[PDB]
Amino acid sequence: MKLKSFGVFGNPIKHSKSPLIHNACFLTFQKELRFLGHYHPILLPLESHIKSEFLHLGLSGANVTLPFKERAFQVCDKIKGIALECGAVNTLVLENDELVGYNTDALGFYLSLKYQNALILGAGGSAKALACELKKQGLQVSVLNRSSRGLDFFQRLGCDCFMEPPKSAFDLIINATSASLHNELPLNKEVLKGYFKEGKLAYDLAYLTPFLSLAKELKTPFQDGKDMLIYQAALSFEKFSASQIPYSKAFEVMRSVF
Repeated sequence: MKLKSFGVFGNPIKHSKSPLIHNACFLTFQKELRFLGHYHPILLPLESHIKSEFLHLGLSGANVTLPFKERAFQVCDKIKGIALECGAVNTLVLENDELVGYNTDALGFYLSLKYQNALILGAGGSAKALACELKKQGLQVSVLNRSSRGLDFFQRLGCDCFMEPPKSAFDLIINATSASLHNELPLNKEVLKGYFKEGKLAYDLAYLTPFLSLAKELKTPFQDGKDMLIYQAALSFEKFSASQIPYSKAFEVMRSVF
């Protein structure tokens, strides 16, 4: 076969299930694609440059995870699709010798949902894409962080932005911080209890975190990041396939292997 290389840039990255599910698709769809893709995790030093590394490795495409999604948006040659409004890129493809950035987190999150308003905790690339998608669907969106980081982005979307937890009921409480990665809660336990009591769904992007365990304890409906991982990956695979394998087909393979 002709070979094409792919990977996922993150720091940390060893916990990522992206290689498992992407390689399963590359194997399954090799006849249709007429190439064999192979996908590897790439622990990127914080000081490195996504574009330079993508070119250096000779990748045909890649995903980008924490803490690099906003940087990836900055260093792409071209941004396409909903990524234009996300200020973050999680999917890279070499198209006509240009590094092109997409964002599949926004739609992957949407598709993962079985709500009138939402509280998003966090200010990184995942939070930005989720806020963009939820504002687009007509929910009221509040965002809660510890500093004024990312504030301009969310305010331009029309989000209500907070550093002190708002005394308001939210249908969706979404943990898009890095707290779960580190085995800690993203907020004071009693504050979260307040939200969970009045919430319809506690959603954590990690794929049992302290956030989800607390929701469980309180009998609040909860959802981890598994379905989102599969949909965003499937949507990325569509892009890696030059839009020849539809995300629905990739989803099936990925969900089963995961």
